[PDB]
Amino acid sequence: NGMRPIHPGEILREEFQKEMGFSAAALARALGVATPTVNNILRERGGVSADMALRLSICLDTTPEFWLNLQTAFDLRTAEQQHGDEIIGSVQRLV
Amino acid sequence: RPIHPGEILREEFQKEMGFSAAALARALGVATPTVNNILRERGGVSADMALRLSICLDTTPEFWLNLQTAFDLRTAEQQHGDEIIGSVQRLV
Amino acid sequence: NGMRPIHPGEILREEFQKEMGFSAAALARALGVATPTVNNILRERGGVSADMALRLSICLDTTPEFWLNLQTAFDLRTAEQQHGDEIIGSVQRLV
Amino acid sequence: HLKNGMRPIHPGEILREEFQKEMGFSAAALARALGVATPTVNNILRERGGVSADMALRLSICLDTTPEFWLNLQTAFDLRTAEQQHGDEIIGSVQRLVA
DNA sequence: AAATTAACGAATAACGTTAAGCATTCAGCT
DNA sequence: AGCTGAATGCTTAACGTTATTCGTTAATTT
Repeated sequence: NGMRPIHPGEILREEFQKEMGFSAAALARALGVATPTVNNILRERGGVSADMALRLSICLDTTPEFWLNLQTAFDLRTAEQQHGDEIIGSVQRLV
Repeated sequence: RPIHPGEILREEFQKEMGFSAAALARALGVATPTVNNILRERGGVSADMALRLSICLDTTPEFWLNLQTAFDLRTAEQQHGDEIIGSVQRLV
Repeated sequence: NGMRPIHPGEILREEFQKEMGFSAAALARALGVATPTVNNILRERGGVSADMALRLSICLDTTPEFWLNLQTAFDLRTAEQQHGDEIIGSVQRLV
Repeated sequence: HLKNGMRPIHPGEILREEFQKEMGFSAAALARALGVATPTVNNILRERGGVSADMALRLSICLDTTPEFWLNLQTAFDLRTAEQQHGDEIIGSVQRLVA
């Protein structure tokens, strides 16, 4: 707690895309998917699919869990920041 | 080879500790059908649930989500995996 | 500058959905379109189509220009406030 | 408060007449005046294309008019365009709501 | 004797592919 | 000695179709 809710397209576009110049359209067919599908993640609108993470790992010689792990961590502190306070009151802890 | 959402719940928490989904429902602040859907194991794991789930079970929310994403991954691995390797061309 | 930009779905969900109770799914089939198409306007992601505005006028017994006029006014002070400063510098006035 | 509609008019029609041919020169100088490339511009005089929202802000500047001017006739175009075009299909498929 | 788990059904909101709309860089005129 | 109409790429819009989440009835289970 106390840091930003970082999205996947942030660790994509400003990390990989900047080191080697990637074009969303060319990247799409490189991934075997339609352009908007790709560009919707670059638009930070998300999200990363599980089949998506699997294909990404192929291109980038990483593990598919890599692209998925930071993705889920986003939502957590997205919703934690959005409605997170509200769920705590309704839920009562168990032994 | 994969691990399901409800397999690590029903076989760990629901059976070896407490009572059934009805009481668990209002304890999690959601309706009953939402809960047993995971016990019925056909999917339905919320991201929002994990935040709620960590609370009852004194665990981290990250715990329940880590196996969740790993689920989709391993299921689809044999499922769409063959199609994925061929269609996707490697990058530098 | 001088006012905040206002989206169509704002003058929709508030003035209309709240005054007479609307439901995005039912409004969808009432408008002859798929639900997300409708709810994407309520989500204020945008945006109002020209064929759409014509459809709305039928349901709401208003003119189609009503829904379109506020649409164009939005983009105007969206872009005016976003990149608008950059536009003024690059454009040179004519007689 | 009734349809259906009649003949539309595009922005590039209201461009070449009243603005482009009268008192003025064409797309080469006009491009650089608007900060955009030539093809973007003549596409409207040729009427193949739409009127941008970003352009309307730029046109108001050159022609000492409001940006709303150019955008108002733009939507009226699409509305009137689609009015006879998809109009038959739209009236039938859409059923009026409580009002 | 009596809740309750499993099943229908609608809501919204994802993801996705498809199709259209937009500004640079080579070719054909004026 | 030019500059407008084509041809191609990018992105972003709009849309439809297809999946996950709560009410409510029905069947179950001491």
